[PDB]
Amino acid sequence: RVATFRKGNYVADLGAMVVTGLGGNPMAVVSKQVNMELAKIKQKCPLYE
DNA sequence: TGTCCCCCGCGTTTTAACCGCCAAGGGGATTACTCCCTAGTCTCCAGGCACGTGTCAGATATATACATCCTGTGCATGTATTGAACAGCGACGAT
Repeated sequence: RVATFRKGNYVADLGAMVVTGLGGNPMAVVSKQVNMELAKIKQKCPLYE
């Protein structure tokens, strides 16, 4: 259930890509082991009707 | 110590206390007289007190239940502190 759409320069994850933090998460070590570029999420989410 | 008000002092206004003098009868003081009541005396005896006794109302000891008195937990709420998640600005490389 880990799917990633790769075509040319377009990258998009159809199942798994975001995590819920690095504090205590073994994913932090996985990121230190496997080349993972981690980008923070800006929680600003505007709403339009 | 601090406030508010309750008397104190003083001038002006109002009242009746006080004094002086006369007029009158109510009642207290005083006397004379009579008898009813109480002190004094005697004899008579039961009402009242000492003495003895028997016992139950009450003091004492011991066990339990009730009251209460006070301090120590809880609660709840407000506030202070701290962590985290919004927000720079600039230098760099990739496009």
